[PDB]
Amino acid sequence: AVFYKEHKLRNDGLVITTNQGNIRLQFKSEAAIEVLYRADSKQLPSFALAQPESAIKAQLTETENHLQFSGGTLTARIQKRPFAISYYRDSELLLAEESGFQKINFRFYLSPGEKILGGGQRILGMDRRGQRFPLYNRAHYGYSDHSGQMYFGLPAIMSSKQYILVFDNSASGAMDIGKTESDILQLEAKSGRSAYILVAGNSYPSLIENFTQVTGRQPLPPRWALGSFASRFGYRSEAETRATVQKYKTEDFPLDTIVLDLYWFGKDIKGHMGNLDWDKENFPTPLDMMADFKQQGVKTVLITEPFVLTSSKRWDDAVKAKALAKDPQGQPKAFELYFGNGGIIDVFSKEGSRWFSSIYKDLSKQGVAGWWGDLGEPEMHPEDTQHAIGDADTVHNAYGHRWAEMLYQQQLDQFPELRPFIMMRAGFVGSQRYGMIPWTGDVSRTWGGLASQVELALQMSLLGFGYIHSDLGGFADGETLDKEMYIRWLQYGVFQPVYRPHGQDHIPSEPVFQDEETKAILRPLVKLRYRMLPYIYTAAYQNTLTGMPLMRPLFFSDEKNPALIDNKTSYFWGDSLLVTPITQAGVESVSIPAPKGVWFDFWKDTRYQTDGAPLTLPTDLHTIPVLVKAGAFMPYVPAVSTTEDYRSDSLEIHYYADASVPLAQGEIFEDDGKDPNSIKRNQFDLLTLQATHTDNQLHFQLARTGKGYRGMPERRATTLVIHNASDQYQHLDINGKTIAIAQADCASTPALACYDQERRQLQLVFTWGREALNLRLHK
Ligand SMILES: *[C@@H]1[C@@H](N)[C@H](CO)[C@@H](O)[C@H](O)[C@H]1O
Repeated sequence: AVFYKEHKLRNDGLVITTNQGNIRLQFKSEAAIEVLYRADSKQLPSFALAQPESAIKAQLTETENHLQFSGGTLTARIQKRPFAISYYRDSELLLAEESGFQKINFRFYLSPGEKILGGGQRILGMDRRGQRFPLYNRAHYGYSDHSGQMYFGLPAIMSSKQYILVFDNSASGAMDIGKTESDILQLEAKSGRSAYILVAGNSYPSLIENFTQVTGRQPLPPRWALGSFASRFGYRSEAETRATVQKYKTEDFPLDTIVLDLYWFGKDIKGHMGNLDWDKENFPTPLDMMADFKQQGVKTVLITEPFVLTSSKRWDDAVKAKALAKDPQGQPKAFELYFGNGGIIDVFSKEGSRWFSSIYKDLSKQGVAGWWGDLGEPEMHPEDTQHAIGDADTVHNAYGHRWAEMLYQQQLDQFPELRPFIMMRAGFVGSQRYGMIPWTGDVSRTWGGLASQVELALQMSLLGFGYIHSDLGGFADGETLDKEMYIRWLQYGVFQPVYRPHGQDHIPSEPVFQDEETKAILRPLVKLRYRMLPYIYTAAYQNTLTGMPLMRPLFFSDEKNPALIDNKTSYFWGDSLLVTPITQAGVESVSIPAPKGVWFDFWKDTRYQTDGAPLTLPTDLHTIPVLVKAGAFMPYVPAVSTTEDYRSDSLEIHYYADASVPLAQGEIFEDDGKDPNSIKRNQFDLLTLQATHTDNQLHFQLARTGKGYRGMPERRATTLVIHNASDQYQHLDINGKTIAIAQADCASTPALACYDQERRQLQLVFTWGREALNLRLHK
């Protein structure tokens, strides 16, 4: 039995005393509240909150039976007897405690019909209601089509009632989403912080904006993160690494970054981890190697791990420095990993952080451009291991998160004018604020492994991680390449956040090591990825601004149709492309559940209209099915080998016209690709395009804002291609100057305006300078 006794307001926070102790409620924004039970006791701080100390001004009202604590949009309604808190946005009940706070236990009611996304990486179905699973980051080597527990869990859910609930607790725990008791959501942990955070929104985009406002917004990654990565487990030598960079050049595939797995520090998988320094028998001139790659516009990224083995060169030093987690006796804790006997660097301590950070600094001075942190679950984490702030089981799910923070802060301190690249397997809610770019681990080389990636990506995207991606082509096991699967995976790759084929090196992961047919298929697609950089980089910009994920679920298309939540087969890549990956062999056609409206075949320009019924498209080996939304502006630049050469002096923009879309907007975000302060300081060039489409006219208004940046082109040569253009436009005005529209020979003359009757495309070619430009087509 729990009941209200009294309350106090203190520095904008409500402190309630029950018969069981104190509860502290603080609004972290108008739409988000932190609820801390056992508020009187000492416990671990928040990990989920970007500004854990903030408490914005709320209003408090009291009645006989209730308190009401209310920000702008979110209200907490506190029933006195029995004690229970429930949460309202407007007057809509979002979530109600059942027995609430009970070794740490939170129980809430679930509503009938309520669908619950969440839990981070699981392969269970998009709606996790009916499931129970651990909150314990753990490897799932070789997974395919099912997992209740893998590398990067999140103690958070997103409901069809448009709230996000975070269990702000780092410890070994569990989530029971109406499994044991059909109407009960239960959150449990062995130890750690007894708090939860509730965030509300009026739409899924606004909920996500509100969530990232309080948990952290991802800083814009360097533009090179959107390029082509060469990766395998693993390049065995400098000569092999150099030969791979060379193979990209001689096979004419784009390449931005090469990634070195654990052989850079020793010739065997076992026994060297912790060396954190070059194996000179196999990498004899690594500074020359990295400099030579930089001359070709290619970055070098190295793997690191949490573990220092007793057989490694840095064991004695790590012990001397007190850098490793300890046992209860105060000795360094050593335990038997696959790699040999070793300890774990205590990133929660001053000593471990300073020691590890010094190593990163040194290697980064040598030329390393970015960092890969593998095994941060931590993959092995014995229970008696003691960290500076608590035991292994208490801190487990925040280890990777703190490791990202340490490395992020380090990289900002060393290179304040560059954007850190930090790729890691395990984190916590909020890790995106340290730039964490996660991948879905050691996926099997099976169609099932591919078929799960959209579900995983959407689940992580929705709760903060825009750059979630997979090892393209698959990672684990296999004896010979499954060519069709590989092709499908690298096709899908183009339309998901990071283009990083990677796998165990008994089968080649890089597209340049494939047969002639595979390359003929993939080469134009990897170039397409580069041609599309203005589209992808603009979605990245919007992710930094608002948390809007790059991949969006089909359910965003109609928020009143909760049945769409189950879809894990078609997704939006940015605003305009509906993508349906092919995830089994031999598929001859697909049924695409396109939202009602007008849609075009990206590859063939075919126009489809639908009032609700799915569209059936045939498949081919060369592409995967992609539809463009009517009203899309699709921006392209010419293909480059590396983003170091990126220019937008030449722009090509495809507008998909249909009378059903009388107003359309597009934007292109351009900056120097590298300045971490470009957004904050307005050192960018934001191009805007507006189309107004009426019965007799099609009008485009073009403009630029921002203060620009060094090297920004003043005038861009622009080709605007209008798809599904009326054959009845007779003239064009460009800023009031009338230009005749040619009706022949458009591909074969330097025409300023020409209509291609066979393709229904109207091409305009002009100069887009700094002043506003209006293009008016008239019947
Ligand atoms: C971690 C390890 N299992 C591999 C060896 O370092 C990597 O190649 C893999 O991508 C990671 O998940």
